[PDB]
Amino acid sequence: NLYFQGSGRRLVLPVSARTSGALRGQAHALARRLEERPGLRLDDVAGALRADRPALRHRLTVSASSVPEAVEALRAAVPAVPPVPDEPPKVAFLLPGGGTQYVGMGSGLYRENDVYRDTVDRCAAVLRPALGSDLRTALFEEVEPGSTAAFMALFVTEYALARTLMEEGVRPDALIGHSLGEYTAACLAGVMEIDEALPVVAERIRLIASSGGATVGVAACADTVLPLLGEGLSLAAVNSPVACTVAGDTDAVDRLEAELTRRGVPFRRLRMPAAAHSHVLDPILESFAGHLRTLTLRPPRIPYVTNVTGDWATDAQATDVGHWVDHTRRTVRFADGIAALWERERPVLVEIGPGDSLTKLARARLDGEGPVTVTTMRHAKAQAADGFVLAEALGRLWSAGVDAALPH
Ligand SMILES: *C(=O)[C@@H](Cc1ccccc1)C(=O)O
Repeated sequence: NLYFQGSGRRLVLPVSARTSGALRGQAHALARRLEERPGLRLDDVAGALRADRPALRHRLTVSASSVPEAVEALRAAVPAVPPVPDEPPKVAFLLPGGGTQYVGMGSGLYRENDVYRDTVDRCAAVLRPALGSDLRTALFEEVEPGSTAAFMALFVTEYALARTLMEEGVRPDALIGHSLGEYTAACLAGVMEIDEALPVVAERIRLIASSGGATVGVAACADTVLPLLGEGLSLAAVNSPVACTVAGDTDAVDRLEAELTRRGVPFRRLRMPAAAHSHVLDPILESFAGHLRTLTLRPPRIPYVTNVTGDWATDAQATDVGHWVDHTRRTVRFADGIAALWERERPVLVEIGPGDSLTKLARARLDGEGPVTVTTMRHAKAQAADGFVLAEALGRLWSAGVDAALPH
């Protein structure tokens, strides 16, 4: 059953106080009021909490589908974000690359949220010629791991999730993508049109996937890893002080893993037998440029940092075919890019996509500047409903000072 059900009963209850402090206090008060009043409907308490109390500096929220569920959450409630700053905070979207896609992702939002449903539906129809199948099959029923559809499923999930949040009035002041997430960022930023981008991203993935090679993620500083490379190897990404990835010919990768083992450096072979962001891709760069030439590229209407330089993208870069070729061939400078994003805006960091991979990289790179981070979709494995994870994200965004995030 993926028939539309609409919104369910799940609501977000906001609580604000003036002290760290009184916040805990009122959250218990509200719980005591709720169990001691069987007249009260979640319905009305949610409304009253918005209209009949000011939005103060110290905030928390709970999510609930019924009053006993809310009572228990309000008991356990502990403030999770710092008090709202005096100016409303900036919001950044972090768009993951491949590696956390799974069959079933967002199926709860597809059944509950009509913007999410329409965006997926629209992307599936656009993509049917390039893909050769209905994307919703890969999204919700079955997919070949590492296939073109599996990667397009992640792209559309990211885009549908971003549009859903913006429909709530959470619009990003800045964007950063990792690898494939940079295309999602470009579409959200106005650099590309999602309709033209869908088939081009699809053919991009085929051209990369069929170039062979291998990719190893290494849990170490890039400075530690650099001396061990290596003919036949490229530094594929620099992600955080304890994360980088190396790609190249399979034999060169095998050797690197042997020398990494001998020095006690932890690593993991990535599933995908591809070698994105490495010399292995040279034979297909010009053909891929041919596909890039069919896009209408425009300067970004929302600023974003590119992985190419680890800095804000210039209008000349965003609109240059050769820069996008570089984005595919060159190191993903995410750790730098996340520092550039932080220095300017100091924004709330909202991961748009399944899991928390960029959130962990941000925490490692931005230690100990204290970023507030928000996560938006569960790991494959997690037992929470998609609608709950999203209601929590929005409550948390409101608690941090993004007032428009609170629904209704
Ligand atoms: C990064 O996200 C990377 C993902 C990918 C796609 C196809 C084959 C290997 C790796 C990318 O899109 O450049």
